[PDB]
Amino acid sequence: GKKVLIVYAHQEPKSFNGSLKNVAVDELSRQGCTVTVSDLYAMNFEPRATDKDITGTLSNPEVFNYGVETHEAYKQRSLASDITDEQKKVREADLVIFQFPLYWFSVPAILKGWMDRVLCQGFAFDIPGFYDSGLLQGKLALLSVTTGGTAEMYTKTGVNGDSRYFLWPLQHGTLHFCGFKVLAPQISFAPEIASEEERKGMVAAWSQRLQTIWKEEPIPCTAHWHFGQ
Amino acid sequence: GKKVLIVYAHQEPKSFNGSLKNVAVDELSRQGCTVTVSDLYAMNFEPRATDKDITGTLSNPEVFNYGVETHEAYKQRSLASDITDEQKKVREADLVIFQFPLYWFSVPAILKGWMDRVLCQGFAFDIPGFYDSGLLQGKLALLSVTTGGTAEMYTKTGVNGDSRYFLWPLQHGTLHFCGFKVLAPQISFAPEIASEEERKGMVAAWSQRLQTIWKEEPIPCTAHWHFGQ
Ligand SMILES: Cc1cc2nc3c(=O)[nH]c(=O)nc-3n(C[C@H](O)[C@H](O)[C@H](O)COP(=O)(O)O)c2cc1C
Ligand SMILES: Cc1cc2nc3c(=O)[nH]c(=O)nc-3n(C[C@H](O)[C@H](O)[C@H](O)COP(=O)(O)O)c2cc1C
Ligand SMILES: Oc1ccc(/C=C/c2cc(O)cc(O)c2)cc1
Ligand SMILES: Oc1ccc(/C=C/c2cc(O)cc(O)c2)cc1
Ligand SMILES: [Zn+2]
Ligand SMILES: [Zn+2]
Repeated sequence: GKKVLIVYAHQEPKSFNGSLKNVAVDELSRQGCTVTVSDLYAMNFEPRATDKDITGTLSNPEVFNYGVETHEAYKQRSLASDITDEQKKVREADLVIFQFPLYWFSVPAILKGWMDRVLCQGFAFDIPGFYDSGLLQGKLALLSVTTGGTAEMYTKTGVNGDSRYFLWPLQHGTLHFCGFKVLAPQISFAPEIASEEERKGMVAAWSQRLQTIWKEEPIPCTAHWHFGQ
Repeated sequence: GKKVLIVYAHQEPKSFNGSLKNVAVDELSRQGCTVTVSDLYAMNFEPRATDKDITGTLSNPEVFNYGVETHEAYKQRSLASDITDEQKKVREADLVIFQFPLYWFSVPAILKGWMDRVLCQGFAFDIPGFYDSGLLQGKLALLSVTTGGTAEMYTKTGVNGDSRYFLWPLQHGTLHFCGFKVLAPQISFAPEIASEEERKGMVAAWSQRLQTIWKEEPIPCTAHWHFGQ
């Protein structure tokens, strides 16, 4: 059996992102997978990395260092419960799907907040214990992104550059760093201006891909894959 | 005369980021510049893009579209006051400095939230004004970043890749898109493991660069600058 966590970042359930999340739950549940959804806006998920993320005595209350304090709080079991709840969902997952609209060539801040606060030292990685030795090794991760910009816009010679260029901080700096095996991203280009038929085709392509998701190999998460260098 | 806005994202005033922000205020104020600081954690700045960003009634209450609603709210002077306050600081600025520690090869979520919510359609860009024609054309922007990783790690053959690879979503996808002239980033590598003398050298390098900031030309914000090749 497999456990899937869907980390979802969209305000509107009737949106195209909402439809992609719903077909992921539908298809994976049909396969007999165990499915969990962290609907960040519905949870009013806290995005800010603050001293409220530590419930116990701070290691150094004179000079607050978020990384040091959260690492110590993880080992002491004194992290805020909203962080621990997400870490339990991640720890048990075989696959983590991130479903979000592209905001400024990145994740919406609420999802950036989940990354910043949930993936702390001792949990996601350690020093040493990062990249191929990351603590989330063996787990799969997949970015399912929607854009405003068209596929043509997202080309080497297009105004936005190749879509792989913006994946680097998420895929390499974050997911690879934590030891995830990164599956090929699902990019659904410009659904808002696409036709009804094209929108249906994009949802069908995602549902169809999920049917064989457990057969895929991860991408080689390198500078050459992202930039051709 | 010149107006400078410093958008600052660090929880601890005694930090290295705090020292960089303080020397930027000191040097620019000494030059006779008009200086404003948006200390995001001190303001408990809201990072989430929600329907609370629009005051009064929505354009379409049946299906909530953040982009459409904020664009309409901007034209109708119906945006939340925290957004409008930031837009006034940006509108008047000749230079916007972003001072932040690197979080997951990107900005901390609180600063990602400022970008998501402040830089709305009608304000920062429109059709036709984007990239070179962006509504913030003529304004300068500068990313002053601190990292955990060393300069050696941030090379093309290093574990993290070239530091220019992670700048693409911030410099091109956000700042250039809005029409800013992007000044060369200030990257201060691994201050935490640097000696007291090295930390002083990095702060002095920033203070010295600010002395001739108004003489600089912006970078050519292209795929070739970031990835070339
Ligand atoms: C704050 C904000 C920033 C955005 N930044 C980008 C961007 O960098 N690139 C892009 O192609 N679209 C961008 N968009 C457009 C969204 O990606 C697009 O509206 C969304 O993917 C459509 O999916 P949906 O219908 O489910 O909302 C942005 C939208 C918002 C609200
Ligand atoms: C949530 C989080 C994520 C981080 N991600 C990165 C990263 O992607 N790359 C990096 O080199 N350092 C990363 N760091 C380390 C910080 O960038 C580093 O501690 C900071 O720049 C030091 O500046 P300061 O002493 O003023 O805090 C991260 C730290 C935190 C808390
Ligand atoms: O609380 C924390 C959470 C995350 C981090 C991440 C650090 C990091 C450092 C690098 O050199 C490369 C990278 O890809 C990530 C540090 C503290
Ligand atoms: O409120 C907002 C609504 C829409 C957007 C879109 C941004 C965007 C940024 C890019 O670099 C390329 C692009 O094709 C689109 C930003 C803010
Ligand atoms: Zn990688
Ligand atoms: Zn550019």
